[PDB]
Amino acid sequence: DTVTKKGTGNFTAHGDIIHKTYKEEFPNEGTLTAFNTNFNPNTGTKGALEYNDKIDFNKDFTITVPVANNNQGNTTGADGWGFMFTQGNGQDFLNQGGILRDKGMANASGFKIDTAYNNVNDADKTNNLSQIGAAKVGYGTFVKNGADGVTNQVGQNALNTKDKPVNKIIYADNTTNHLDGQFHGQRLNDVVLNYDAATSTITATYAGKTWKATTDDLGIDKSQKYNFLITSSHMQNRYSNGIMRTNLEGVTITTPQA
Ligand SMILES: [Ca+2]
Repeated sequence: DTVTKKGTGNFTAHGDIIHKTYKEEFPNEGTLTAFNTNFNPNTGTKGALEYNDKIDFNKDFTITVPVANNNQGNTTGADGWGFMFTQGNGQDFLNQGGILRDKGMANASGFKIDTAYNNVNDADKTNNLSQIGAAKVGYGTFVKNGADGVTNQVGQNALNTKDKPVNKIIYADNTTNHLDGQFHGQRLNDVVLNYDAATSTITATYAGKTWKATTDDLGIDKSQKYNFLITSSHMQNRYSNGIMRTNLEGVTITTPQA
């Protein structure tokens, strides 16, 4: 027996979050939740949706987040998506930062869809990223912030892909054929974080690619309850819209009942 809560009213907003419909671009969707709309190239912008219930890493879970990326090159667009687990909260994230850059909240960890060429970790041509500038190309990976806040790449590269680089994600294209069957990252697509307590492993699925990390890789203490944040950010000194969207009705947190 499992239970599923959906986003809708089970998330609290922190920082640069608005909820509105996009009837021209997403006519089948209802109210979408948008990060980074509050343009300011002085400061950049960030936001986090904090799940109102705790995550228990002694029990299985599956978290599904529909995301739609900015149709924007990796030097001008948003940093990406940080699916963070932390004993800290959204307020801390606004004050200390997240998992999408080189430094954020101490001990925060989780899965990132990195959609920006901005940091030394982005520099890894073998594993992560070799197309820079106009390319709507990024990469996925688990990351852990250390005790010092520094973000490290952890866990496995993508399983059984032939892509080069192995962690590559083409996070957007200009397609008008949204229901091609091909992956179109600017449309809504599920990120699935499956956690198997028996193997202490989170599997992340996005764009038909799979990553895994253990709780040990993420520095997660299974005895402690964690908060779950969906985060995005857009750098200072980026003159673009870096708008990153989710459908909070499509956000599902499934756990065993006990
Ligand atoms: Ca990056």
